[PDB]
Amino acid sequence: GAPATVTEQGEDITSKKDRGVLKIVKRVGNGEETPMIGDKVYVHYKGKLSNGKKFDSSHDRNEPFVFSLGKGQVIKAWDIGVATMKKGEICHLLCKPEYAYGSAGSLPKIPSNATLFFEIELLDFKGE
Ligand SMILES: [Cl-]
Ligand code: NA
Ligand code: NA
Repeated sequence: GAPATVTEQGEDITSKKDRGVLKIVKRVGNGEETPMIGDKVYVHYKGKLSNGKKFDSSHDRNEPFVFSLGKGQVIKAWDIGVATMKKGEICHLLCKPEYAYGSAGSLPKIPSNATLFFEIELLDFKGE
């Protein structure tokens, strides 16, 4: 399925080249501009654990998730991954725990040492 495909066929987007964040572009977005550090970014996403369980979805909340890019307001894999995206792009990310919640995990649903799968759509970005 999609998690296996990004694991086996994804591109390493880390600056360290350590395979910690792998990406596949599913829908090409608009133009050639990616967001700027500090921009307000608006995303829709779904996340799954490696046991197949959905652990989060913005779609189910009927509102996007909004954060400031490159500020550590989200897991490292998201700061790195969203920075690569164009407006309107949909991607898949496969995130090793060093770029996610590490040994701590995140209650209630994310265990220790968890590799995470996300589908992410970059809806918009704006400088403030
Ligand atoms: Cl799938
Ligand atoms: Na596929
Ligand atoms: Na891109």
